[PDB]
Amino acid sequence: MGPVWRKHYITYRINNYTPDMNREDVDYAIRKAFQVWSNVTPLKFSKINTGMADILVVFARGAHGDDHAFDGKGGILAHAFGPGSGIGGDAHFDEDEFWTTHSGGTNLFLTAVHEIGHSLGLGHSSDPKAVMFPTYKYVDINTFRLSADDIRGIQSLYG
Ligand SMILES: COc1ccc(-c2ccc(S(=O)(=O)c3ccccc3[C@H](CCC(=O)O)C(=O)O)cc2)cc1
Ligand SMILES: [Ca+2]
Ligand SMILES: [Ca+2]
Ligand SMILES: [Ca+2]
Ligand SMILES: [Zn+2]
Ligand SMILES: [Zn+2]
Repeated sequence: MGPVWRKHYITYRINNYTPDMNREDVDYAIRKAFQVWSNVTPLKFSKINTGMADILVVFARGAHGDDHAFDGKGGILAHAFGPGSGIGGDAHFDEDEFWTTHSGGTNLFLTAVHEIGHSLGLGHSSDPKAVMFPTYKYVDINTFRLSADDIRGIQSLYG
């Protein structure tokens, strides 16, 4: 068990917004993605608009100031750092993707659920039904649900 947040109230901040989507749909997708994990743990997530948040959400392209460049359209979608100070927790989404609320392009909500998993300390699962499986695939977002493996993983860290 590597790093974990040692506190229940976690803050996030949207550094910048992708032009691919309506602003309120970015807010909603990110908020919903946090709720997925707060529904199975004692963690509480609050959006802040100024100051240092635990989890900074960034849309960036190519080389963006960390040692982990993005690759243009396709390939890598996003990445996140495990719990820690500074860049720890932060979630970066490749702006060269086309982010959406639906099945077109790459679904922001689903990607965010996977990346926040990493921000909370989760690795990857070998279970293709898990949100933490290392392969993106679209599933109807209105019906989405964590797998038993994802729940066991997060509860092993927090509950
Ligand atoms: C079920 O919903 C899901 C949604 C998204 C994903 C998902 C799958 C792949 C990526 S990915 O970006 O194609 C990817 C691919 C291979 C290894 C690692 C990754 C990234 C990290 C990329 C980096 O180091 O810069 C990751 O796992 O977070 C991102 C997100 C998986 C499942
Ligand atoms: Ca951080
Ligand atoms: Ca890419
Ligand atoms: Ca884009
Ligand atoms: Zn990055
Ligand atoms: Zn991953």
